[PDB]
Amino acid sequence: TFPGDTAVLVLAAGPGTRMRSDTPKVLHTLAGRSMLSHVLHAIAKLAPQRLIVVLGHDHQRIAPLVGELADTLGRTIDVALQDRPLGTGHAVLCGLSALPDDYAGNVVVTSGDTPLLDADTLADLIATHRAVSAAVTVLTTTLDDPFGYGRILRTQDHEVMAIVEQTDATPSQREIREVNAGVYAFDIAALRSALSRLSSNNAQQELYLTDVIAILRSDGQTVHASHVDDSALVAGVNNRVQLAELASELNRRVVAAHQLAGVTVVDPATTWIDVDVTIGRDTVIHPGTQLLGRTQIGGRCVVGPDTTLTDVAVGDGASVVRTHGSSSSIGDGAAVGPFTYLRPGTALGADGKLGAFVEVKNSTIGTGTKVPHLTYVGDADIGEYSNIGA
Amino acid sequence: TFPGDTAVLVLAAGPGTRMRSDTPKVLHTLAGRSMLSHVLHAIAKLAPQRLIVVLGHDHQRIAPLVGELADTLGRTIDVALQDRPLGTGHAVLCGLSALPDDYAGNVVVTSGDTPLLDADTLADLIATHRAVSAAVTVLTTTLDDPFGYGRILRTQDHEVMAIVEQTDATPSQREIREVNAGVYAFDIAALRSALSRLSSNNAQQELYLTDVIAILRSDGQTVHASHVDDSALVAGVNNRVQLAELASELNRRVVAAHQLAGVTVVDPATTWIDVDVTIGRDTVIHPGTQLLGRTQIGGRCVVGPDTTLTDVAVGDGASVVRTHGSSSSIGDGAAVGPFTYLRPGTALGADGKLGAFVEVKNSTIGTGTKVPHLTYVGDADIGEYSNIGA
Amino acid sequence: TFPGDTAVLVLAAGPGTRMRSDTPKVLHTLAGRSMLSHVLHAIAKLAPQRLIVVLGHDHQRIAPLVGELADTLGRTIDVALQDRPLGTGHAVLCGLSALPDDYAGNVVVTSGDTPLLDADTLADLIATHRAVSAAVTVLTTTLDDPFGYGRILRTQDHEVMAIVEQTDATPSQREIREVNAGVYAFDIAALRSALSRLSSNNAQQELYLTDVIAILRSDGQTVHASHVDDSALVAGVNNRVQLAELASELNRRVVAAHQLAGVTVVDPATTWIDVDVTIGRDTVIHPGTQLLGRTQIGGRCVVGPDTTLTDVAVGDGASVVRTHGSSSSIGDGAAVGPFTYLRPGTALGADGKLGAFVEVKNSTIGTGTKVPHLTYVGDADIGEYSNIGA
Repeated sequence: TFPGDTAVLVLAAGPGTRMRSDTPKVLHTLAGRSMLSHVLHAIAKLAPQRLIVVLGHDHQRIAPLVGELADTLGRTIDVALQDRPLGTGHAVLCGLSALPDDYAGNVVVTSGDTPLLDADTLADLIATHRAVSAAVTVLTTTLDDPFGYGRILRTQDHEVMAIVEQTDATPSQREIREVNAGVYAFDIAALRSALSRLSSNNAQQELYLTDVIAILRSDGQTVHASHVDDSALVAGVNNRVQLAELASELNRRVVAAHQLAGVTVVDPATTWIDVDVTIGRDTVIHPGTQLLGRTQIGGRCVVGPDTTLTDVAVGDGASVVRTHGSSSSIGDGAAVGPFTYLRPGTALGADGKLGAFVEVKNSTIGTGTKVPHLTYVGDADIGEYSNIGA
Repeated sequence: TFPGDTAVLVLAAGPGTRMRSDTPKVLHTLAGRSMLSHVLHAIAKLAPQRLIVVLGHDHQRIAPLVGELADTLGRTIDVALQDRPLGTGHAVLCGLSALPDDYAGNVVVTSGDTPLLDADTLADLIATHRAVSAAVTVLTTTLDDPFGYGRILRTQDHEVMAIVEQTDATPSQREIREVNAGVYAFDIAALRSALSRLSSNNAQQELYLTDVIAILRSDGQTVHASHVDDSALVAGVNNRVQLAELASELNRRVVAAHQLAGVTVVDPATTWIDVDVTIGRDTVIHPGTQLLGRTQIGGRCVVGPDTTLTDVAVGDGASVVRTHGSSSSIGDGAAVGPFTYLRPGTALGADGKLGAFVEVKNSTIGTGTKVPHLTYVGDADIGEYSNIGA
Repeated sequence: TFPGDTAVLVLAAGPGTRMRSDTPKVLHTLAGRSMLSHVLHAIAKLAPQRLIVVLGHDHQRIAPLVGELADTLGRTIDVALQDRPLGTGHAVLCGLSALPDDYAGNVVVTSGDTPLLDADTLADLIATHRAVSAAVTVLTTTLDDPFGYGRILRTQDHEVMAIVEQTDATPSQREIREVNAGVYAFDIAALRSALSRLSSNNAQQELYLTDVIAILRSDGQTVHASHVDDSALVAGVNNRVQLAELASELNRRVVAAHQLAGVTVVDPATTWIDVDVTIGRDTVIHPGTQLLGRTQIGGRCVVGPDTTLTDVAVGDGASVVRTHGSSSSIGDGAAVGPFTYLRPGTALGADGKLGAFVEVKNSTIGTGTKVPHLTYVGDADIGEYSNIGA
């Protein structure tokens, strides 16, 4: 993890206007966590000296969660407010205003809307930045559609000249496919200086953090650009199309990891698995299944098809078919479905059965108890090896 | 829209033998409309002077719908019958036989089996055709598998020489990937003349409309070929594999448009949305959902997973989960599912609840009324704020 | 089919350690058959003189099924045990130990974990091998990720020099994308000789069957390498990611074949169809449907959405919607669903109805009998044209 005293600025003060939502962009969720939660989790895991989230637009709606996140990650996370919305450059300034004017450690700048950014990418960025002893290193990548992204300008020797933002890009610059990831590692002194030379002149009368690269190029300073070949790692979310695209990509990776760890997943494209979910060896997951929240599946289970489980605990060798359930537990070797509905507080004992058109709410159903079909069981406590219906 | 007096021939008189169906090809449906309906809709929206659908094989089965379509589009749509099946050239002839022998406006020829063809493509074709003052302009494109399509023959100066049909293509011509879209814009005089010189000689002893290009090339006439880079726009349906491929592509576009307009769609690949469907801001759609016919969803709803709604009206902030419903309405803030079945004539009031294993037919269920579970409600009128079961 | 006296060795004696399962790799299932069953089926259909499956790791768990398979394919299938696990070369040796020391016919070597290998690929391999009068012909192909595969080494004249296994490959050899399929056709004498010269020296101290190619190259012998452009045909399964990838690919092909034969499949990506399944003309299959085992669907049916049928027989013009069923039959023009559960032994007569939240077990329900909703019917015999509930 991080060298230290590394200080990380997380930039989350812009309007995600293109989301077309009344909920703030970085709060939109993905695989069981908001984009912001994703970022904060990867960052925390490296343990910077400082960690400073910059708020702005809708800050009163986001702050709580940062605090939630701090206590969850057992770490202190500072919040810096952006006075007015004068751009990303200004935004980084507020961020720094959270550090001692004598702070020396390098500074990593990142955004709140790149949910797939992982540890290795961040560790690589630091190591590269230290290796080439750069002033700024900037993570780039190449996309089939650079739309919306800052473009990377390189002379024939691949030396980086600057970054032009989509708004300020010329029709020929727009053709450039190498994009600015928006993940930086700055030497702090270099950084502060470069910020003091920003011009609101062009082209959204804001202070572009991206302008810092040309400035540092200019003033005889060392400027490195590290290209991330796996783009998903560093892609950003601006609209709900991108959100879904990234969701699917991350799901792909979650499922795949479960498969290599011994879980048969019949149709990955339609099996949705949240990041906290655990699944046991030789379990089989059939199509149209979502496993959400803190759902746990033991080994040798059969789950699905068409099963939705949120925060459900499932024992070994259980059968969970066409079941809609949440906040419940299902015992070893138990059989559930098809067409079964588990409401919060259902606890079904080992080898128990809940058959078709059965609904359970707030009930404990003992070991080996069967509820064959067409029956509701609410707020009940049913002993072991009974039968029930209707 | 169209310049006028533009006359459009829609060619729908061939057997879609490769569909392997007893239903006529152009009648097969896609995203809530038949291929023919799709075409007629895009064409109508430009408002040609004349609009002439050519029937032939199975014409008694298709005509009604053209008439349905005419009255639906508030427009007069003529039908021309093909006497015998002597090819596309002949077919265009019958089409013209619906125009005054003194008709002057340009003539656009199109087919009934290119369901994704949109306004811009057609407007571009006319503008190009007028710009270059062509005799014929023909829409082309490039496919990974040109199979079945007419091939575009170009000399080294990209001048178009002719179009060779798949049947008459040589093994080396078959390698050509640029295909004939089958969308033409003809200067009428040029057209009539070129048709009078068609030879049934080769290679299905028919009169190929495609042969017109070589003829006009030949007789010192101006021949343009406009390439449509977005192939889906101009792809044709010959078999059910192609139908499904295009269905999926159009769905992709429908969902995407909803996403950019503010709707969260968790898994686009498994969310099917018909073209007339409306969806409100910040609504969330979970996987395995179809929204069909004239289904309307308000804002801030939660729909799915595994939900199928056809011609259902849903208010704001409603919850519609694992529900199979048609021709019904669901009030603001109402909760439905999981495992709920709505038969035609269900009208559920605002804040009403229909829980698991509940079926409603032809019933009005008042505001705030709950039907918790395992209950059938038929032909009933239930007042406000009641409870029901079983 | 095969020339004869062709003898085929099927190699299934290695640990599929990367499956991370307690079930032997070649036993993992795909589209209604285990990988091994797939291979044996394609091989049998060519009717070699001899057919010899080599077992080893977990052989007591696999043998039964080979015997099951032999009697199923009405053919004698020999099993050869590998004494110790000394590699693929050794493995082929045991295989040969099942043949007469005077056996003359050519020998095809294949593995148990290439479930998509089809007749044409195998027939081509023999014809090529005989044509070029090769000593060994080896099926190759090119993958985007050669990981795990033997690499093909070719000099500038595309002459094949050898095959280097992933373990023994150098970082530059690892870049080679052309892989060894692991499907061989050997002239027997040449083969036996080449095996007697194998060195356990490198790099997993085993006897690599792949080393045979370099040996035969070396000793002035004719060595051919036939490249299979359709990789899926010849891809192998080492982990559950690959299993799912191949499953999906084979499903793609099964569905597509049904589509071209006249079946509308709305969403192929979510329609799963086992290889024995039959479906009738103009039937429509809606999303989230699996058709498993020996399920038969007549013509003009409507199946799905969200329907799972295993070994179910369905008549013409039936409706089967959101139904979970197995080992049952459903009559012509019958209507089933939504939310219907058919347990083994359900036989529903023509024009019968089983509505929502209905479960049937071990029952015969006569012609035109309705069970509207919310009803269980077990072990019953219900006459024609009755009504039932509840």
